Amino acid sequence: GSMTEYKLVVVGACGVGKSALTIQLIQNHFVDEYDPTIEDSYRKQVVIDGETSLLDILDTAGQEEYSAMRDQYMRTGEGFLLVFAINNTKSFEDIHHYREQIKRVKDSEDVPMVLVGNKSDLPSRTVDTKQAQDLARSYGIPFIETSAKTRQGVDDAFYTLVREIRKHKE
Ligand SMILES: *CCC(=O)N1CCN2Cc3cc(C#C)c(-c4c(O)cccc4Cl)c(F)c3OC[C@H]2C1
Ligand SMILES: Nc1nc2c(ncn2[C@@H]2O[C@H](COP(=O)(O)OP(=O)(O)O)[C@@H](O)[C@H]2O)c(=O)[nH]1
Ligand SMILES: [Mg+2]
Repeated sequence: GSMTEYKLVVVGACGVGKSALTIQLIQNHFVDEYDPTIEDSYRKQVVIDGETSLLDILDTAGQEEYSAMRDQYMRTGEGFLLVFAINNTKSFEDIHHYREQIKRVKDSEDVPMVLVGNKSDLPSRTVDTKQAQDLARSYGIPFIETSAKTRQGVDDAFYTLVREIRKHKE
């Protein structure tokens, strides 16, 4: 029957859990060693607020920043997940650079994004919840705490981005 296809892109520094968040959503698996240069897309059909949704998720990786292939996925991308790790201060600081780069390639100021603080299962936190929420408010986007290990917030992160895209359409 009726459904909506959503083109999603996951971006963030090395080792934050981009690949782990994608594989956890798609096949309920926590991957320990996913090759950091492997940049693949994964499809998943899910019901979100009683609407059938076809998620198409690009997991960015260690490849050239400005190849025709990445430009194509960035230009077609409808929503962005801005991922940092809550035990990695530099990955959180880097969120500023990624948001502006997304705005620049999308040539717009209203691009649907969600801020995702991943590895929420780790005690050795260095980015407190308040700091992340401050950053999220400064950009007018929601913030979701997630763990690819425990599955906490994984569904919520992707489903919230879908809701953000819905708002942007109307
Ligand atoms: C460990 C390797 C890995 O997972 N990577 C490599 C580093 N990369 C950083 C990154 C940088 C930029 C930039 C500039 C973008 C990007 C590009 O290339 C074009 C348009 C918009 C944006 Cl945000 C990017 F997507 C990434 O992805 C994260 C990360 C992945
Ligand atoms: N404890 C914990 N480890 C994680 C989590 N997400 C990813 N990792 C680990 O961090 C490492 C880097 O993950 P990966 O998904 O490859 O990061 P990427 O470079 O952003 O794609 C891997 O060993 C993962 O098992 C998480 O939520 N909790
Ligand atoms: Mg990866």
